[PDB]
Amino acid sequence: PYSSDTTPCCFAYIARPLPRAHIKEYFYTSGKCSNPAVVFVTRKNRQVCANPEKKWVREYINSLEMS
Amino acid sequence: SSDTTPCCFAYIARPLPRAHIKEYFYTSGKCSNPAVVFVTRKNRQVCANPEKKWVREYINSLEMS
Ligand SMILES: O=C(O)C1=C[C@H](O)[C@@H](OS(=O)(=O)O)[C@H](O[C@H]2[C@H](O)[C@@H](NS(=O)(=O)O)[C@@H](O)O[C@@H]2CO)O1
Repeated sequence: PYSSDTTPCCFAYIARPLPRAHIKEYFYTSGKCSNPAVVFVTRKNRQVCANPEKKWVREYINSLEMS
Repeated sequence: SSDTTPCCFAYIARPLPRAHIKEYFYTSGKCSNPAVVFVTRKNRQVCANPEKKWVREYINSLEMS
């Protein structure tokens, strides 16, 4: 069983690092999705898909978990 | 694009009340499961199976405007 409401998934990854200071939150997309992914929420409240295997992505996450 | 896309992994079991649905759309073909999304006046996005009869009827209804 699972939510019958839509769930966000990512089908593309932002090619380069987003400005760290423009990011306030992050979350991993559901494991139900075909692609693993990190979604960064910017201070303008935009949601950007990123590759969790990328070094900058992991560092941003580590940083965010400290703030 | 690197923006998120809504996908469906389960279909609502029973027919939603027709009265509170304002529109509908089909989830992206990129999603693994085919699906119709009914958007309620409270903006909930409910997943439904396109093959279901009530689903097709609701769609036809929304198409007749
Ligand atoms: O973040 C949440 O509070 C959250 C609530 C809902 O239970 C789920 O939202 S969803 O139906 O839109 O996906 C989701 O819960 C879980 C996911 O189910 C997990 N994915 S799974 O494939 O292992 O099931 C994963 O993404 O973690 C979240 C939060 O614990 O999100």
